Amino acid sequence: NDGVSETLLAWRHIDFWTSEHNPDLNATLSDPCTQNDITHAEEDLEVSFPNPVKASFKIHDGQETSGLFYGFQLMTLDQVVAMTQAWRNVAKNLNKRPDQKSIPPNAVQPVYAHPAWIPLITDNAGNHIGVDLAPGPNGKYAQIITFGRDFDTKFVIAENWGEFLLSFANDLEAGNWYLVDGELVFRDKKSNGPIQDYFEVLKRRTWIKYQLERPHRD
Amino acid sequence: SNDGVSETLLAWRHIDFWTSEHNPDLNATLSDPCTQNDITHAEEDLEVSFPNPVKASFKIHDGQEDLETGTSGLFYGFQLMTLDQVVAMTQAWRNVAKNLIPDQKSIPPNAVQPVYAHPAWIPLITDNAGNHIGVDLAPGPNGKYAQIITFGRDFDTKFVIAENWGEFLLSFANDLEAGNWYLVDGELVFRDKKSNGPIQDYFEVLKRRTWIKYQLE
Repeated sequence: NDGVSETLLAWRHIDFWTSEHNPDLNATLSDPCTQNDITHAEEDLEVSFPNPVKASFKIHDGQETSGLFYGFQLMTLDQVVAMTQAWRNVAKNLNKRPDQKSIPPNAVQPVYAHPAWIPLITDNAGNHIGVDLAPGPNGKYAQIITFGRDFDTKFVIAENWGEFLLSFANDLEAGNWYLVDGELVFRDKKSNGPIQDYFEVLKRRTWIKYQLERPHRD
Repeated sequence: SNDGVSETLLAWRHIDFWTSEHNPDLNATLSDPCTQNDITHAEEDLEVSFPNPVKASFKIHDGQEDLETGTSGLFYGFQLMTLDQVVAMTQAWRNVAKNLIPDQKSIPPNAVQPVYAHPAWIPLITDNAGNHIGVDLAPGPNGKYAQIITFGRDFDTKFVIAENWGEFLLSFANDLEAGNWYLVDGELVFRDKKSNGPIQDYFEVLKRRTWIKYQLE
């Protein structure tokens, strides 16, 4: 019940999909990490990666570069370590010295940077999707969040990495894509909709899901 | 390796020896160890992984209790909680957090989440009045995982009082060894010996020490 199953299922689809519809993108999916690579990374960052994340890394060590997630790049373990230390530097500088918010409220710490936010995806422009290993009081450990330069408001986009990868997989399978050989971008197929930034899609989905759930209290 | 396990083992030696010499009645309240099963069961209940030094401490004493008044707590009146009490109280605070009180703050700033209650604040000590010392498994951006904090009903401002449970237990041990106490075998209370200090609430001592340490660190 950690999301490992989803991680594996998701990668099957994503692997098969890219090979069929975008071999060029498939070609960028790296070989697995070894357990040593992971132990080394865990020791460097003084952190324990969630099971589904470890699972994902043992399938592909990121990408080697048009990014897989509708333009956003799956980070290599080395990139994860480098960027995590980058964010850790930011958090220290901030210690000494734009309202930070969270959807759902109190799910994610209301801060610009946290040492326990491990980035796994990048827009190569300062923004990330990653795992939250230090949730707010109404958050969940190893929930998947957006954070970064332009993420003054953070979003919980999935309960775990597995469910994130799967919802991406389901978008591919549902035909919610346009090619621009080309660059992969999101469009909602059922609505006959325009091209949209995938972060905007994830944000709207989080926002909607939050709202449909508010009624329930118990 | 650098988690405070050493310090936990060392501390409990000085604390076991001290109580036996200066307050056998208090020594008598220190429970037998937990088994690994007790701990695994607790970890499974709370869906949480206890830090190493905490596990170590539990495998020396499962808190304190006595049938015979109420329990005179080890930490200058504050009671070391049994694993059962830890599980029960953690679930109690988890209920509070779900149901959710002035501005919540942290010393050092941003070391502790600025909230009244968090599911990952595991209480280990109680004043039996709503307040705790415990482990923070979800620190703020300038905090440290498994740092030791004050929280509870009267702790709108939270304090990081140690880097880990080991260092906490040891600094308590050092207070005992420095003669910073007074018996009222009666009830154990804090006083600073080296200066001829008054009787003080131990929470007030820890708060002042944290505040001072924060300044010119």
